[PDB]
Amino acid sequence: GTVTTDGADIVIKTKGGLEVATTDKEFSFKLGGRLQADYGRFDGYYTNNGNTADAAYFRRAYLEFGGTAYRDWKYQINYDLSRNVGNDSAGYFDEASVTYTGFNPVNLKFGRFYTDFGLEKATSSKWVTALERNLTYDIADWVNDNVGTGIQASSVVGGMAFLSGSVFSENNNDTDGDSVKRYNLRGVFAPLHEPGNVVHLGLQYAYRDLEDSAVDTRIRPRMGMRGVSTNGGNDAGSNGNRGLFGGSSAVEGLWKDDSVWGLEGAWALGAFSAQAEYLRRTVKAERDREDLKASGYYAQLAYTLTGEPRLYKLDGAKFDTIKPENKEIGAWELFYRYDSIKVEDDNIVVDSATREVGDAKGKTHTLGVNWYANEAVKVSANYVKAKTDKISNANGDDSGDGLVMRLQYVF
Amino acid sequence: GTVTTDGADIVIKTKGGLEVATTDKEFSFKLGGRLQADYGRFDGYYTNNGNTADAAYFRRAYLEFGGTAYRDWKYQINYDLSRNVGNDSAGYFDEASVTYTGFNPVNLKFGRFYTDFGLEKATSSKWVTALERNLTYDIADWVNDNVGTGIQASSVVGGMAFLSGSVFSENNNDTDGDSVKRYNLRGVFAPLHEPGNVVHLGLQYAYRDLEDSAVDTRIRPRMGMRGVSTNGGNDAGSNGNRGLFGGSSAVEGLWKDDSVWGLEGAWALGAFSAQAEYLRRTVKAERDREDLKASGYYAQLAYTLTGEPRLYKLDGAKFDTIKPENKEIGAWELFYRYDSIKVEDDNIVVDSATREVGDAKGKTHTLGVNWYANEAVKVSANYVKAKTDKISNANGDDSGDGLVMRLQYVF
Amino acid sequence: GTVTTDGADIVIKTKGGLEVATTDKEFSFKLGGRLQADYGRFDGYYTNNGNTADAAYFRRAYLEFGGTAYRDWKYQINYDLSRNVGNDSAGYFDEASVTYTGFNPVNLKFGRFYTDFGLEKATSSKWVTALERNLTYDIADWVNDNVGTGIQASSVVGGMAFLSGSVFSENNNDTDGDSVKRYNLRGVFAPLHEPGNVVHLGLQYAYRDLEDSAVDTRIRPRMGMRGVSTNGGNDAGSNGNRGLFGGSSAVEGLWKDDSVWGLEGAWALGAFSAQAEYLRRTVKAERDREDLKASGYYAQLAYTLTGEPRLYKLDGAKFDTIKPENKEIGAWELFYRYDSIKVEDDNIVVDSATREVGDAKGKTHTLGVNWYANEAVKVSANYVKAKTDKISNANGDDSGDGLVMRLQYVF
Ligand SMILES: CCCCCCCCOCCOCCOCCOCCO
Ligand SMILES: CCCCCCCCOCCOCCOCCOCCO
Ligand SMILES: CCCCCCCCOCCOCCOCCOCCO
Ligand SMILES: CCCCCCCCOCCOCCOCCOCCO
Ligand SMILES: [Ca+2]
Ligand SMILES: [Ca+2]
Ligand SMILES: [Ca+2]
Ligand SMILES: [Cl-]
Repeated sequence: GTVTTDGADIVIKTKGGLEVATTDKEFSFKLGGRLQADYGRFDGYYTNNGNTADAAYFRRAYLEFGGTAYRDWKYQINYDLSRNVGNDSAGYFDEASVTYTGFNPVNLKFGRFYTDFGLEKATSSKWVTALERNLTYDIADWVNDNVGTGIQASSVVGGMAFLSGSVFSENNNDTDGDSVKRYNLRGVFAPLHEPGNVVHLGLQYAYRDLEDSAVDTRIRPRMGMRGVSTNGGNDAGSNGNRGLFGGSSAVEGLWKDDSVWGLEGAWALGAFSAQAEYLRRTVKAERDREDLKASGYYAQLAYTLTGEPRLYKLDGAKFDTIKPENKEIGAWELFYRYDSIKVEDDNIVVDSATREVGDAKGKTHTLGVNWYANEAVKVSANYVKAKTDKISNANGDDSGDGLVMRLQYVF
Repeated sequence: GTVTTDGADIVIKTKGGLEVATTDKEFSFKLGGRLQADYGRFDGYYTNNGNTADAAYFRRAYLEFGGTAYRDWKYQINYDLSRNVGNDSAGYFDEASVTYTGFNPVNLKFGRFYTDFGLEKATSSKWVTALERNLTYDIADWVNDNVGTGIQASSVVGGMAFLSGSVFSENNNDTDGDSVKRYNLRGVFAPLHEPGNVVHLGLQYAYRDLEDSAVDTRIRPRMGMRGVSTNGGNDAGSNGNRGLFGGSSAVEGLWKDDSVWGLEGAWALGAFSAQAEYLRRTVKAERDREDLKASGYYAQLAYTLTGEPRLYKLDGAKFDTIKPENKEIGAWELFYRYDSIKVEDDNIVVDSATREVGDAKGKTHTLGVNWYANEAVKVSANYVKAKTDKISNANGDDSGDGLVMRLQYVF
Repeated sequence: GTVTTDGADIVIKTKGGLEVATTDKEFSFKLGGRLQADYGRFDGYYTNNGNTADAAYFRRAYLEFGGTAYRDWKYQINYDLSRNVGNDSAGYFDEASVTYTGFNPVNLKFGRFYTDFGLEKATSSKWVTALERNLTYDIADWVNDNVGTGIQASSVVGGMAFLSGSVFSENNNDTDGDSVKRYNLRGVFAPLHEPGNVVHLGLQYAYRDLEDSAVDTRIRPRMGMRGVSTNGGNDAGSNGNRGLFGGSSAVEGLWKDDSVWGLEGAWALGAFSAQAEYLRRTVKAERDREDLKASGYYAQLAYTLTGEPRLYKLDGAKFDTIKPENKEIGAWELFYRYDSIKVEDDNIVVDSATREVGDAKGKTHTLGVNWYANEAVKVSANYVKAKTDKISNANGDDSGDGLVMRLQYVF
């Protein structure tokens, strides 16, 4: 039989998922998703006793529902079946947003989404080069999380720049049950913004007033290995070392406010790219207590051996996918990332078996390969070496090694 | 390329979601949903200390899958990603049902669905005029909840009336682990049943035998502000006052049975509509205990400034959507609702800090505006004023104010 | 309007769900699901006091997403909304897998799937003849569960046989946080493998090293009645007897290893089929403790009164659906299953109120009828009679009776 429509002409597409769209741009629907299956093995600092643990789990398992109605109104609902983002009271959302669009070039986004701070975070988790995002997000995780609901405005400006800003109602309350309000700004100058020709300078700022609020400020980096503690399958369990670098449990009235500044750069030329982000955080303490300070950076270099550039999008100021040219071979990509963090918490005044008085430091070397078999499937492996200072596992190790592999299917 | 089918002719449709159906009425599939993002601020009675709290949350985030097979067999599975209906044992279902239509005009529905009691409850939550349903459902929660599994028969009768009835296995057990069985009946005479031309008179009854059964009978109305306590994001937390009007926790053998009678009326002429429901509840006590009695009503006036009538459907005896006439400006609707409830629990014999001996009373005034931007998008604001008698917050407040806004997207 | 595509020609299908596929076999998407609504009533051994309990619940409520990309890469994501498989840490997955078929006839499967042990488990839960799978799986539930992540290879061999093997990272850890590794093998010789013409002989083996691991080894068969303890609705709650036949809670260091051997057969002559499985399990104990041993079998006879054979698939070595010949009548099927299990746990050295020293035994007789209304809808009733030895409920009953009905809708 035939397949017709009552309304405007429709075009349908499938690469394993589904797209249906009217040709007049008025209405559309997209059903997609991503599955990331990880297996990692790790030892030393990463585990409590320093022996090898493992983790087999889905890093992400999203079902993704998006569409357009009446040209200017869009929605996106991405739900994480692996339970690695969200919780069972707010919901396991990667995203639940509505966007208008009508004030083009200015876009207005409402709902649950990650606030815009950082190039690596802006980049789709399908296409982040490394298997895990950088260490600096571990020391300031509120700046670009989606743990709340808000409103964002964004615009490409003068065809060479991108600006975003939001107010976000966090799921942290003050003593009156009034939510902590988070403010974000991000501005990117990107005078070259094509795949294989990117020059990117970004500045970003986040602020929240913490007065009379109960907020968890414990900084507990996994140090580049997800499997020390993760949902989606299994992890190192009771032998996983997720060490406390500094900060406190959610006790009301410990802090005044929390501020983060970030500077970022990226340069892409053909198959080569370099990117780096630096951030500085200060949590101002209340009455007699000491401030919590944290800073860090990462630098990443990447090279597609098969020649294809990483996609770049000025709208969002973010990298994206690699589309393989050779349909049999696929695309092959090598990368290296260096990460370095420092946490200052002078509230820590006595030594322990795992924490020495002074600044906790962490650094990682990540070396990896991505095989893009095609636009649906990506197979990856990362070697990670961690080194810490003034923090260790219970065994006294200040270094650890890990190897993680991932099978990714997107539709 | 071409798009064809190997069965009967298919028609496809998208307005943000997806519909695929054979033109012989034999098979169909519909994927849709609804996202309701709320932000509320509220004080006085609504909070424990009387100060202003807020709540940013999804009221609902449904993914909706429905279809038809072999003409006469329908299914509908609606899942709440916002976690506001259901739980993590029974499932977060808005609906999971199978309908057989072969005995048309009689329909048979099986599974998890809300039992049919009340016009406002029968009305789709997409199209309920106010941001929250009326206070009388707070005093008789069980009469129209979906907290169980059952069988329902319903029919339009003589083109002028609607009847439904169900037996429902509640998720409440007696001492033998046998489920409380819930019985529902509803009958509506609607001699006029078209948009802008409605005369609706309804009677409804609900009964359950509670002998040796553990059932939560606590009546804890939110008093017209969802944000005092809700899933889907954040709420007033430890400062949210959800006051106990009466009733008891789930203990086996406190009660003999539970009966509810309801009367309802609705009238529409063009863009104006009025609707009202009254209910009376008695829970018969065992032993030397006193009965639990509750009664209440609401009345709602609504008017579409732009002239469009509310849709009305005789099948279900329910109001429905407003379709905007003007594609540029959309439709604008004003409404007022008055709610009034009374709870009599003579088991309460001593005063407490928030509850006086005697009948607890609550009334609200709700004033609101809906902008239907188009058939996908509705933006709303409600102002709510509450007044209680013999119940207060910890601050001794018996009045509260709230302002709540919603962005809704349906597909 | 028209419906077109910009890639290869597409065929779309709906029977309540959706399929979309390119005619060159390169890309496809399939959205489907299954809803199984059960109502059971049961007494005697099945309940703690021997009185009648009930259970109204969804046995399964899967949404099913599957597809193909670039010909050789397949995914399948099945999520259980009824909460009866998986958990809220690993996810409620029936399946989350990627299959590479490039090495055809050898298929490679990655992710979360049931390990391949047993004909009745290989059979889709849509088409399992009885409402609940056999008792032998209750005594060795790890051999074919999906509580972990792994890799499986499988192949039809020489047009007359099927072989599968896997390694599976279990969600059980040793003291180092290294997962218990499960190994499976299954081989089936099926020289006749067509509907109504089946001769099936299979051998299967499962092994896991449990050294220094914490694993729940409690054997707690429901004895043929799901309703004693289930998610998806309601169950017998505090009056549900799920008796402990033997084994221990997850204490690290109790066991050395766990081995299961299985033998199976199936025979089909037109509308008649017979199938049986036998298994034996030994959990070797550490240090001064006694081994846990379990063994059992089931035998099932099935006959389609209306004449249609059960489908059989050599790829997977499994039975499948019945496709009704009479559009009006549908298909009618009768079956009888006998199940018999024995659990030997010599660590039990003193009598209790519910358990006598010696081998715990259980046997069931299941008699049932299936009405396949059409290919989407199946209505079922099973009568179950249980008999136990050396184990009872608190009332002292060693026999129980149950009647369960199901409405199933598949799309
Ligand atoms: C101190 C300011 C805090 C404000 C935080 C608000 C976060 C709540 O976001 C929920 C979104 O719902 C808002 C509803 O308004 C929709 C308006 O849409 C109009 C589009 O043209
Ligand atoms: C000796 C009489 C025992 C029977 C007492 C039960 C009377 C009440 O019956 C209510 C049955 O509830 C039906 C619930 O079924 C819901 C599941 O729907 C799926 C149908 O297979
Ligand atoms: C192709 C990328 C790998 C990621 C796929 C996710 C599946 C994770 O499963 C973990 C595999 O565990 C197997 C480890 O077992 C160790 C012994 O292996 C012996 C195999 O004969
Ligand atoms: C034609 C197909 C070949 C079938 C061979 C399969 C044989 C394995 O079946 C497993 C069932 O074993 C049951 C053994 O239990 C013994 C029954 O004792 C009853 C004595 O009266
Ligand atoms: Ca029950
Ligand atoms: Ca709040
Ligand atoms: Ca592990
Ligand atoms: Cl879910």
